[PDB]
Amino acid sequence: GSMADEALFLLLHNEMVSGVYKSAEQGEVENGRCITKLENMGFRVGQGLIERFELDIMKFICKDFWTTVFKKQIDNLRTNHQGIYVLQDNKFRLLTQMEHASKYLAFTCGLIRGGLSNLGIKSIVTAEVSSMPACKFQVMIQ
Amino acid sequence: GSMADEALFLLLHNEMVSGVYKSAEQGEVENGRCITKLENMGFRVGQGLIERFTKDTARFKDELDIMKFICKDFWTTVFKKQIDNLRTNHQGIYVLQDNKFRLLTHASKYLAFTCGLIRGGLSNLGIKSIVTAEVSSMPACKFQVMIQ
Repeated sequence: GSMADEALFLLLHNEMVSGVYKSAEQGEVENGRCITKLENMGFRVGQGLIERFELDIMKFICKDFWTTVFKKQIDNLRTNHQGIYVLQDNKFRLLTQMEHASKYLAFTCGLIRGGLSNLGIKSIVTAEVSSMPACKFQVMIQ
Repeated sequence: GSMADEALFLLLHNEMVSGVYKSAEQGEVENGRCITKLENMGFRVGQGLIERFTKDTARFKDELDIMKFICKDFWTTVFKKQIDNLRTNHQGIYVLQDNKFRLLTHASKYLAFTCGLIRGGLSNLGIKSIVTAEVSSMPACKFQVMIQ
C-alpha cells in the first residue's frame, strides 16, 4: 500500500548513505568525497527522471517531481531574488528516522540539480534542516 | 507520470550496482563480495517493506498465500507490475517468472539485489529460503525460491 510505497525510497537511500560511508577509502569522509558521491548519484537519478516526463520549471520540481520521489508536493516555494528559490519540506521523508544530518540531504540536492541540468539549467543546490524533520533546499541558478 | 514512477527504482538500482562495482576493493569482484553486498542490501530493503504492510490472520495464511503476496503486492511495490507466472511443485520449490524484467529493459549483477529482496521479504514473514535467478530469454527472468 501507500505505507510501503512511501518507505521504498527511504530504504534505498538509507542503503546508499550507509554504503558510501562504510565503503569509503582512507580520507574520503574527511575530504568531502562521500558527499560528492551522494550528490553525483542524485544528479544522475534526477537527469534520468526528467527524461521520463524558469518559474514554471520550479513549480514542476515542487509538484510532479517531488511527488514522484517523495509522494507529496513541496510545502512552500519562495523566491526573494532573481535566480534563487527556497523549497521547504515540512516533514522530509529521509529524516523521519531521527551538521551530521547533511549527509542525508546530499543526494536530494543532486536530484534537483540533475533534473534542472536536463532542462538546460545550471544550478547550485544546498540544504539545511530548519527544524527536524523540516528541511529547506536552496536552488541558486547560475 | 507512470513512466517516471516505474523509473525511480530502476535508476536507484542502477546506481547501487554501479557503485558496488566501482567501489570494490582489491579482490572483491573475484571473491563474490560485490554479489553478497547487493544481495544483503536487497535483503534489508525487502525486510523493511514487509514491515510496512498491514497484517492479519488470513493474510500470509499458508505458504502459497505468502508466495502469492510476494508475486503481487510486494512485486508491484518495487517493479510496478506483478509476477507473470508462479509455479510450484508444492514440495518447497517455487518459480517466479517475470517476462519483461524491468532492470534488464554479467546478468547476475542485475539480479542479485532482487534475490535478496525476495529472501528478506520472506524472512520477515517467518520463512527461511534460498533464492536464485537466471535470465531465461532476455528480458525474461526466472526466480527460484527454495523453502528451507
